[PDB]
Amino acid sequence: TITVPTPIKQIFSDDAFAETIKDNLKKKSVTDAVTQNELNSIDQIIANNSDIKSVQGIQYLPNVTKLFLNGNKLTDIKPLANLKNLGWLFLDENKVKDLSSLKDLKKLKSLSLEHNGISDINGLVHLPQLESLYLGNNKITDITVLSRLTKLDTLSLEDNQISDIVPLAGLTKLQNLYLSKNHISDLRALAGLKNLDVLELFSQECLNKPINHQSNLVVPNTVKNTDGSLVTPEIISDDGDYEKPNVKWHLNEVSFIFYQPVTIGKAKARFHGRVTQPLK
Repeated sequence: TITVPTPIKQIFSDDAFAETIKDNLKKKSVTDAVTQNELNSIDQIIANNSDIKSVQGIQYLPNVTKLFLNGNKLTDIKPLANLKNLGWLFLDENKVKDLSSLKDLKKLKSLSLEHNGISDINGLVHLPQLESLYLGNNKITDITVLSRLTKLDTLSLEDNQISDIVPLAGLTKLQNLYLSKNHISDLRALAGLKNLDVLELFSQECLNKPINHQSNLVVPNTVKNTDGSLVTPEIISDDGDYEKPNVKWHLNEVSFIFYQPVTIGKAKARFHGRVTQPLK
């Protein structure tokens, strides 16, 4: 308990973050004393691009509802665990993977974790109230848990490693869905998302299981539009030909590009990507 006015420097162990608090409080120096009343009156911390390595001390700001921590060096958010009034949290371009620290933040409506090198998102199961979630540019593979998040109207999973989008099937409140740059080759389970305004599906990279190099190679086309029909290949490598439903080559790896427009609800998307077939 700050029972006497205490220098900002002594409360917040990280110099970068102490500097941020000095400026948000409009103070002159990080050596300047602050009362708890002052800390209690901060609703908002704007702390982008400030090289913060630790928000240790943020516990003493119990009433903060918005936190902008984009573009810092955080690798741990345990101090946020008790900021129960938190509504918006943005943690882009840090290296944060302990999402369980967020488990009891029940008022949290918007959350951004883009560019954090995240692979396990199972922690998000504890945040069913989320209205807005950004996970672009991570290493995400399994999005099973997102089936719970039926209050989301905005979801961004772009630039990840997702191939199965079936867990999105019931998220019918979604209006904006970003899935470009993944391993998605089957759109069928997105057909019920009829409240979509915006959908992006471009630049998918798909990689088949390896098979034996032959003179007469025949790989079956597995790319499906929302209605379940095959997307016709547009460019085939190594002078290959389409013989519906198979791509066929007369020949140590081959590929094709696909493209097809896609409507769901009121959203028009460009389903586009590459299927690569490694050989041995």
